[PDB]
Amino acid sequence: PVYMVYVSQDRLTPSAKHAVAKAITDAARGLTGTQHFLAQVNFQEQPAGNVFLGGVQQGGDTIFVHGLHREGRSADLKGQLAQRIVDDVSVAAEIDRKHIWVYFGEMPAQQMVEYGRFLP
Amino acid sequence: PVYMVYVSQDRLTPSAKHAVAKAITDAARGLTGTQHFLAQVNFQEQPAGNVFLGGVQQGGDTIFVHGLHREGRSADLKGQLAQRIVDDVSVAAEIDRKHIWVYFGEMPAQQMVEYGRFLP
Amino acid sequence: PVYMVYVSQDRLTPSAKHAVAKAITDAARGLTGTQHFLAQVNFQEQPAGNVFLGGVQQGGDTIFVHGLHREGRSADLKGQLAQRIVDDVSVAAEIDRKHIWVYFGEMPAQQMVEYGRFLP
Repeated sequence: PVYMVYVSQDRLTPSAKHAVAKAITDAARGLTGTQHFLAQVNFQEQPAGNVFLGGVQQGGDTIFVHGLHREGRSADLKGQLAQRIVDDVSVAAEIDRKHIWVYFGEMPAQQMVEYGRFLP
Repeated sequence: PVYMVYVSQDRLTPSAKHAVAKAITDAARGLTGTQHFLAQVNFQEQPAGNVFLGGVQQGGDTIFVHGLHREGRSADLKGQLAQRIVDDVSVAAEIDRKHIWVYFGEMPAQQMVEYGRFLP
Repeated sequence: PVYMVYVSQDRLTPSAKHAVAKAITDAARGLTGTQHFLAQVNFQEQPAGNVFLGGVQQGGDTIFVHGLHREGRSADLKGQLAQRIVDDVSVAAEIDRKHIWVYFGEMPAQQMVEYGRFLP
């Protein structure tokens, strides 16, 4: 899987980025068994002020996680994984859970390529 | 919902970003009744020249809106909402509608978390 | 279609970006018939160090291609296109295939607008 993590520039220090990536990676392995080396966390930084909520410009605290998964997991597992990411990213980033959004999209494994190989 | 808005750096001034975010937020609530605070507009700026169309490098005028939605709306409502975003973003950014692309993706509410809470 | 191409800043020279964009555009048309002008390649650059794999911070070599397509192609064509993108991006960027990830998402044409008009 690939987790696109949308954050404001400099909101996360290198060690906070590492903590967040580890927290997402460990969530994605503890619950599903997805091996460590399969989890990509890709931080997309933008200047603070580029996020609007209800048309109101935000500071730099919002985090949006868009997880891109292969189809086939149960709704229970996906809901548990999403909640685990909220909780563990909240801790690793020192950010209130209310600032964290997490969406999971899914695709057939047959149209997903990782490390230049098709997914099982 | 989350609207990822892919624009060139400095193509939108702070007031143009606010107008675009308002136009997208107002389209969404005016057609589905999603509360204001539920609409995130997330601007992703890149240097001009990073967009290619048919392999031809573009200037800074392209706008691509990727809307990430809960499943369950009718094809008619989604089409109306996409068309409204084209029109109102065209006005708010004073940019030809031919430069505006809008795709909607959908996911089960059960794998979507906003403000650290699951969606209905 | 829109291909979002996530790369590290300055990993691709302007001529390498053009080559990658051409390679993706040519894959898309040569396999499906998608007309030249219909293919948008949108490069999203981030500082090297913003990609983590298995929690390990990466250099600037990863490439992730997120293709956004209209529904309706066969699984065979989609897999052929993804494999073709891996191969031709590998050459055009002179980058090991093992650094290239390619995911395809699909949506109904009825909720996709290109050049300010709805898709067939």
